[PDB]
Amino acid sequence: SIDVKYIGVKSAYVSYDVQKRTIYLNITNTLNITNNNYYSVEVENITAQVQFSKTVIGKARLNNITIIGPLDMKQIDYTVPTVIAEEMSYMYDFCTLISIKVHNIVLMMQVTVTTTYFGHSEQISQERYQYVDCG
Amino acid sequence: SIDVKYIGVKSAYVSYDVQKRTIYLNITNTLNITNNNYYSVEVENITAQVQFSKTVIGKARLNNITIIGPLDMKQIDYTVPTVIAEEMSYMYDFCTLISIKVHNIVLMMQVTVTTTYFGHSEQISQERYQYVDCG
Amino acid sequence: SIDVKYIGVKSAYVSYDVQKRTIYLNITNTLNITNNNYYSVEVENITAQVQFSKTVIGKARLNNITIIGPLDMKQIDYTVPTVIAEEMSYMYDFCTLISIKVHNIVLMMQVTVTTTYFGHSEQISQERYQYVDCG
Ligand SMILES: *[C@@H]1O[C@H](CO)[C@@H](O)[C@H](O)[C@H]1NC(C)=O
Ligand SMILES: *[C@@H]1O[C@H](CO)[C@@H](O)[C@H](O)[C@H]1NC(C)=O
Ligand SMILES: *[C@@H]1O[C@H](CO)[C@@H](O)[C@H](O)[C@H]1NC(C)=O
Ligand SMILES: *[C@@H]1O[C@H](CO)[C@@H](O)[C@H](O)[C@H]1NC(C)=O
Ligand SMILES: *[C@@H]1O[C@H](CO)[C@@H](O)[C@H](O)[C@H]1NC(C)=O
Ligand SMILES: *[C@@H]1O[C@H](CO)[C@@H](O)[C@H](O)[C@H]1NC(C)=O
Ligand SMILES: *[C@@H]1O[C@H](CO)[C@@H](O)[C@H](O)[C@H]1NC(C)=O
Ligand SMILES: *[C@@H]1O[C@H](CO)[C@@H](O)[C@H](O)[C@H]1NC(C)=O
Ligand SMILES: *[C@@H]1O[C@H](CO)[C@@H](O)[C@H](O)[C@H]1NC(C)=O
Ligand SMILES: *[C@@H]1O[C@H](CO)[C@@H](O)[C@H](O)[C@H]1NC(C)=O
Ligand SMILES: *[C@@H]1O[C@H](CO)[C@@H](O)[C@H](O)[C@H]1NC(C)=O
Ligand SMILES: *[C@@H]1O[C@H](CO)[C@@H](O)[C@H](O)[C@H]1NC(C)=O
Repeated sequence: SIDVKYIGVKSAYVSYDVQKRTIYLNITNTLNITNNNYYSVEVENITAQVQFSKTVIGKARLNNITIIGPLDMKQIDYTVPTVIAEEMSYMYDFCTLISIKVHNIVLMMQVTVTTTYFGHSEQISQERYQYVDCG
Repeated sequence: SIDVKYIGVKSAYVSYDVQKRTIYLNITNTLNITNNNYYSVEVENITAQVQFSKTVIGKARLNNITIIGPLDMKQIDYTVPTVIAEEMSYMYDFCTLISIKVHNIVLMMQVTVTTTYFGHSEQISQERYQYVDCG
Repeated sequence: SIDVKYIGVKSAYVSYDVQKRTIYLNITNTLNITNNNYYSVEVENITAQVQFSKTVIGKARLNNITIIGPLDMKQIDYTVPTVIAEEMSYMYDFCTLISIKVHNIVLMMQVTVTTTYFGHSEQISQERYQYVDCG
């Protein structure tokens, strides 16, 4: 990465900004920009790149082989009882949430057993979180 | 990475900013920018890159093999009872949350058993957290 | 990394900033910038890079092999009883939370058993935390 920027409201290379109830009288502006950008990014010069994988088995007896990849998500229980008994009452529930395992951004790569990789891996995330807003 | 920037509200290379109720009278501005940027980033020169993996088995007896990858997420219980008994009452629940295992940003890479990698891995995250806002 | 910056509100290379209720009278501005940036970042010159892995087994008897990767997340119980008995009362619950294992940013890399890596690993995180805001 080169340039990652947080800007909440206003991004401006040049901003002549005037707010409300202003007397903008007798202003003379002269502006010159000579902006030059040169990028030479992510260059590879490989004469020879070799990835080699060999598995050899010879007169071998194999038994009881178990191979499990990542994320073995197994034997899990969720129990959220909600038992409400009522009699002659005044209920006022305005902003109440019951959230179970909510996914917002999930990013997973190359989640494997055997991997041979030559190169680049890049992730960028930019949001603004706001879960609950109740007036 | 080169340039990572936090800006909450306003980002400006040049900002002539005037707020409210202002008398902006008799101003003369002369502005010159000569901005030059040169980037030579992430360059690799490899004459020979070799990755080698060999597994050899010879007249071998194998039994009871168990290989488990990462994140063996196993035998877990969640129990959240909510038993409310009522009689002749006034309930006022405004902003109440019941949150269980909420995912917001999950980033995981290359979560494997056997990995051979040559290169770059980059992650950038920029947000603004705000879970609960109740008036 | 080179330049990581915290800016809460306002970031400006040049800021002529005037607030409210101001008499900006008779101002003469002359401004010159000659800004030059040169970057030569993350350069590698390898004539020969070799990664070598060999496993050899010869007439060997193997039994009771258990290999477990990282994050063996096993046999865990959560119990949060909420038993409320009521009779003829006035309840005022404004801003109450019940949060269990909430994920906000989780970043994990290369969480493996066997890894052979040549290169770069970079992470940048910039947020603004605010869990509970209740008026
Ligand atoms: C604005 O400039 C003109 C010419 O320079 C001048 O005649 C005028 O009086 C100026 N305005 C004020 C309010 O002085
Ligand atoms: C930019 O413009 C101004 C306006 O008069 C001038 O004086 C200056 O020489 C210019 N610069 C370039 C690099 O063009
Ligand atoms: C890649 O190409 C040739 C091969 O070695 C090399 O001479 C050249 O300088 C390299 N180019 C860049 C932009 O790095
Ligand atoms: C392992 O082998 C025994 C007998 O050889 C068998 O009963 C058992 O089920 C095997 N394990 C698995 C996980 O299959
Ligand atoms: C603004 O400038 C002009 C010309 O220089 C001048 O005549 C005028 O009086 C100035 N304004 C004030 C308020 O002095
Ligand atoms: C920028 O502009 C000003 C305006 O007069 C000038 O005096 C100066 O020589 C300029 N500089 C360049 C580098 O162009
Ligand atoms: C990569 O390419 C050639 C190969 O060695 C080298 O002479 C050159 O200087 C390198 N280029 C850069 C931009 O590093
Ligand atoms: C290990 O081997 C025994 C007998 O050889 C078998 O009963 C058992 O199930 C094996 N273990 C697993 C995890 O399968
Ligand atoms: C602003 O400048 C002009 C010209 O230099 C001058 O005539 C005027 O009186 C100035 N303003 C004030 C308030 O003195
Ligand atoms: C920048 O601009 C000013 C404006 O007059 C000038 O005097 C100066 O020589 C300039 N410098 C360069 C490096 O252009
Ligand atoms: C990398 O390329 C060649 C190979 O040795 C070397 O002469 C050159 O100076 C290097 N380039 C950089 C930018 O370091
Ligand atoms: C280890 O071996 C014994 C008998 O050889 C078997 O009963 C047991 O289950 C094995 N352990 C595991 C974890 O499988």
